[PDB]
Amino acid sequence: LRKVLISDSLDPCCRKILQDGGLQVVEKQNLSKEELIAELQDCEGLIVRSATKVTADVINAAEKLQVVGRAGTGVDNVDLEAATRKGILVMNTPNGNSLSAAELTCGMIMCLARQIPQATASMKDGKWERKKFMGTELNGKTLGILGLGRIGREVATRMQSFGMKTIGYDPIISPEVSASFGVQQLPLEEIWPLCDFITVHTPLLPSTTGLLNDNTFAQCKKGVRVVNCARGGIVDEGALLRALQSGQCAGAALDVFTEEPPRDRALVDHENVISCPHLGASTKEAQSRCGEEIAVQFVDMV
Amino acid sequence: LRKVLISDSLDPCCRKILQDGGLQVVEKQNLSKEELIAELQDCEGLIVRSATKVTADVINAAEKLQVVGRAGTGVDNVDLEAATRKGILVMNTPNGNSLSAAELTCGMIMCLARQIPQATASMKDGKWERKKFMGTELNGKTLGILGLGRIGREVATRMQSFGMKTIGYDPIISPEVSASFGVQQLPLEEIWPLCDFITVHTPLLPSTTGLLNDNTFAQCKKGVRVVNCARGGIVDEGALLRALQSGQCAGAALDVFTEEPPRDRALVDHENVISCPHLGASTKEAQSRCGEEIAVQFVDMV
Ligand SMILES: COC(=O)C[C@](O)(CCCC(C)(C)O)C(=O)O[C@@H]1C(OC)=C[C@]23CCCN2CCc2cc4c(cc2[C@H]13)OCO4
Ligand SMILES: COC(=O)C[C@](O)(CCCC(C)(C)O)C(=O)O[C@@H]1C(OC)=C[C@]23CCCN2CCc2cc4c(cc2[C@H]13)OCO4
Repeated sequence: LRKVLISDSLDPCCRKILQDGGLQVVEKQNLSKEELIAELQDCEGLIVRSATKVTADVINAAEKLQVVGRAGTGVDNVDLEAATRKGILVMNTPNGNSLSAAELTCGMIMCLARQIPQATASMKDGKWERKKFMGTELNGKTLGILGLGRIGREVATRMQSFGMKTIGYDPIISPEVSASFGVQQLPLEEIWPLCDFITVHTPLLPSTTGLLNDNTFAQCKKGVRVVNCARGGIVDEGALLRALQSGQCAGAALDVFTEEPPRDRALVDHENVISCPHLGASTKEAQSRCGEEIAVQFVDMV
Repeated sequence: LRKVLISDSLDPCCRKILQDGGLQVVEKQNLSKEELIAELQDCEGLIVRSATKVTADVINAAEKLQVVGRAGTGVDNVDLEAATRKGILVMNTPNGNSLSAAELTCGMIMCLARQIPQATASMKDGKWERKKFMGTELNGKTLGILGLGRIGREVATRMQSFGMKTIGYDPIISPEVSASFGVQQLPLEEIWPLCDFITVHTPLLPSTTGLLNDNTFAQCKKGVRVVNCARGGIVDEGALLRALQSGQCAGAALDVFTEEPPRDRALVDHENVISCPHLGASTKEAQSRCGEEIAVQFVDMV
């Protein structure tokens, strides 16, 4: 039985089910550079959240090893050429967060539709302006969804109920299967001029790094509103800021950013932009089930 | 009757349909309190919504007018007893807002869940507070809709897509027709202990003035989250203000108020409270979509 690290915030259900096979770990990560000489030197695995941006060296500094794995979304903190030193894989939990990012993005569609945070943020500033925050309805406006995996198909089944026409594009996914979850499929060329909203749930990829750039925004007709609760970057943040600045983008909702604590501050400060600190998988719920699924697909191989 | 005024901001959507059914009218709004008796001592009809409410007596000093009309749910601007017994009665717009208030309410449910405005206001203040807004899922949580009808049944079907078990209570509305949009019906007695969220759009009535008070709060779950996008009062603003304090109601979303611009500011400021200045009905989809009906039930009199 080898014993590992809770190298980040994770619901203690995680550790209890992690151990009732024979395998615990220490209750912390409050740290950063020079106290993480402690969790080094031993261990075989690691169980994080991601605030543990494991450096180029601190996966090679625990050379007691074979694999690691984190409860949630991707790994936005591991250089894995600098991760896979010997026999490494990293297990992730791509199914557990599936439902709650869908919840987050539909909430962001509705806010993009109305401007709910802007209106209360200055109501709390003490102002009764029943004239500036006049929104648009969702039913009958046209939504476009790029990529169509778990999350997007859940976003879509949730949002065609509001009366929205759902189109999209996934290269692999048949037009037949998109139709069989009510999202029409297109080549991107026509997906732009047809849309009142655009959300994406695309992974960060070269095909998709900045897959909404100055051209796509030049093809969507005026005032479209982009939501991004996927990976930071899939919307060209400068190009997005430009479309925002003049009329091409009525508003935009952004859960992720190219630089994760974004030190670029032009977008969030913008009037038509609504924000969140990567709350995509942030429910007591979602972290519960990804901690379980990591700590079972971990505690039962080898 | 073939002379009219819209004493309010009006999408000419109304006036155009008004005209060749047989009725000419003038385009002002800006108006004082006691001066549209000049504009309306020589014409007969009137269409208001909010601005410069039709008084109790601007029925007694405008010795012409005989029918009136409001773009919106209910009438929060006409003294209806001082209308009825001089032989004036009111056509209003009960159909236009149902869909855009239903949508707004579902947005406010989502924000209560995942704290989208609360998270954005500190993104805009430049703080990455990724653990204060660890929200809740909708899927599996149990929703309550007090009073059903237009907005209630549309909120119910819209919110069933998220996986919520949605119950409610309307006395008139059939238990058999209760089901026809998937809301079970129970008396409040049992609907309290059952709820993670509760929505309201019930009319203002002594039957319902302060229908959520310190008593109701003593029976539902704890940390329950209520939205009220109906009339100001149906939730006791003082009683709710206290409920927040105890964790008995974790969060709350309010579109309307007992006052108007409330000189009371205790609730609006609460970190776990989200707001908007009566935006329930404010998209010109819906607003002009009311402009159609008011000036057709006018031109379906002549
Ligand atoms: C551009 O090519 C694609 O979009 C196909 C693909 O998006 C990606 C293939 C699956 C993996 C993640 C293994 O690459 C997919 O099938 O789903 C991914 C998938 O596995 C099904 C995981 C992802 C990535 C972020 C969100 N999420 C869950 C499912 C989902 C839903 C989406 C979405 C992406 C995802 C991915 O955009 C449209 O709505
Ligand atoms: C306390 O008992 C009730 O709630 C009954 C009643 O809410 C009002 C009875 C219907 C009338 C207005 C004709 O009395 C109703 O049936 O709906 C009203 C109704 O007719 C269906 C008109 C209303 C009034 C304001 C909003 N709107 C649309 C429908 C609706 C939806 C609701 C709601 C109220 C309304 C009303 O509570 C939460 O979900």
